[PDB]
Amino acid sequence: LEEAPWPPPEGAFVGFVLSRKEPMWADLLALAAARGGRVHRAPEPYKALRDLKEARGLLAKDLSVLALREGLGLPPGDDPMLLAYLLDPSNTTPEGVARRYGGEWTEEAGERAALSERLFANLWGRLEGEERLLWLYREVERPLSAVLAHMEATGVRLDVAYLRALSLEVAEEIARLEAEVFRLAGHPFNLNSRDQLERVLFDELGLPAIGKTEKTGKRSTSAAVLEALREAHPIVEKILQYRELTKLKSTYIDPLPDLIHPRTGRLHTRFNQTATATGRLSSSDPNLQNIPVRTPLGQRIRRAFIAEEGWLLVALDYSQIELRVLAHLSGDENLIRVFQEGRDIHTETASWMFGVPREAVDPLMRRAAKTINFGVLYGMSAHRLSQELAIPYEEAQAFIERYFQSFPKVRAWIEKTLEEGRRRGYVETLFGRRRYVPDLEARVKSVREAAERMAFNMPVQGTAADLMKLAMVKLFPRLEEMGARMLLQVHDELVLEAPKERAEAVARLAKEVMEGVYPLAVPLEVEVGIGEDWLSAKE
DNA sequence: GACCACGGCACC
DNA sequence: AAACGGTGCCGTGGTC
Ligand SMILES: Nc1nc2c(ncn2[C@H]2C[C@H](O)[C@@H](COP(=O)(O)NP(=O)(O)OP(=O)(O)O)O2)c(=O)[nH]1
Ligand SMILES: [Mg+2]
Ligand SMILES: [Mg+2]
Ligand SMILES: [Mn+2]
Ligand SMILES: [Mn+2]
Repeated sequence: LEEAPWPPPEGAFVGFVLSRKEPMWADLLALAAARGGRVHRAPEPYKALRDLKEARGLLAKDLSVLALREGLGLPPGDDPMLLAYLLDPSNTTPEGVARRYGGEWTEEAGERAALSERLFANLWGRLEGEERLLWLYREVERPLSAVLAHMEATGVRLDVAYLRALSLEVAEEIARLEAEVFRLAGHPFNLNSRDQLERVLFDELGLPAIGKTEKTGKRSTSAAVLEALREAHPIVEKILQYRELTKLKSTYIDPLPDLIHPRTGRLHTRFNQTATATGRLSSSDPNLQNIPVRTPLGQRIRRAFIAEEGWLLVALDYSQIELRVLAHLSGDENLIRVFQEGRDIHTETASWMFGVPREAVDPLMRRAAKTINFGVLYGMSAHRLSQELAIPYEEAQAFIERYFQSFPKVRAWIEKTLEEGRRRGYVETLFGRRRYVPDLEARVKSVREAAERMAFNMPVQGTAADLMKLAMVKLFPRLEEMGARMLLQVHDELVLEAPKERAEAVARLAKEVMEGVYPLAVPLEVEVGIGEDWLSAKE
């Protein structure tokens, strides 16, 4: 384009270069804009931010987050990435979008601004006529990007000193386990090397090899195969404990406290909006959507996430979300009655697993039951279900058969979805979000059936993500007016931060908004708790 | 230093 | 590991 003097006119498309992918940590190297056949390159990008009223262009949210970091209210506007992601959720990166819709993603702000303009015009034209996708764009994704920008810039408080001390305790427990392993193996070696561990367990020792690795065909040392040998040898027990502790230490305990931002004093993730095939968000740098919780040690890690002084965390989580969605999508009256009668299928399944009754189930049992219910639903095999549960193969067959028989209309909806998927090439959510699944007609059974599992899972998981996103859109302005903050989303859950004097009203308000986000043939129920830390707020 | 593949595993 | 789905990060082992 023709070079034009900064500032650009309103509504121009922006381009920007960051020193690193994380907006909260990045140095803004260059800033440019393009409109009306002109290009505008900023002489000093930081000062030039003040001239923009809106971040409109590729990766708009990132720039908006960096602006909020600098105290500037620069909301994100149109982003061609959001248009492409709605056209096809395999559009996940600017490189691929440009290579697909006519452009080149470079490292120069001016070119990124010019690309943003062309790509918007092209993708906008491609969506001309996709009424449902346009609705998702205007009413969910585009306003959501603003919500996520505020969440990313706000961050979450972390009890660093607590995690530092925990790192030292866990270290001593790791050393003891390592010593028991070396002594049992008769020599030292790198316990973190699965290749070296393979030799010890299966060659040196005579333990049988349950399974192989996918790509290289090596004897697997995964927990699933080692769990089979939890009695066939004692060193296996200690190795599983060693991995558990090193996993949590190396992934969470040690890195997280080193990511506190100097200006905010809090921990800042990134909520990626075009990263999944089903419409879910993802979290990275660091991923705060997979903080441990299953084990007592993992719960100790959760307690590190705390509220600012004078505030309280509010945790809200949808109940049996994808099962309620399946009720609406399929119409199985039996399944609708379950929820219109207040029954809990996770608890009910936990009863048959552990042979204990209703009131006896604790969270640990119910978690196990939750994996079973969704495992069976989305196509787990009797052989694997026999592996888990530790019941005979026939006993796993009967459970899967009774599971689907309890809700007869579910299996019928699956086939309608696949038929439509085969005919149409894609499956869609309740709101029309699409995922393309061409392999539904592949000639290799394994490939075809794998694609089938992906196909009929997407409308359920995708609808749940749609509902959550829409709830965040509706809830955010209500939180601001009450002086509350939205901190985290974990697919079917939100963590808010509210002043102590308002935490109660915020919790009630957020519960109502999430439950009424979009009435279905089944009621949506939300569980809510308040506490000083993430764990106590969710229990 | 920068990338990357792989096995492995944490979250919903 | 295996006919659950969706993610991202770890250390290892390797290349340039
Ligand atoms: N396929 C699959 N989906 C899963 C799994 N775990 C979770 N999901 C999906 C399906 C779940 O509906 C959704 C939310 O997960 P939660 O909040 O941890 N559990 P829920 O909402 O079911 O029940 P409650 O909140 O009353 O304990 O994530 C899994 O192992 N597999
Ligand atoms: Mg991988
Ligand atoms: Mg899986
Ligand atoms: Mn839930
Ligand atoms: Mn949840």
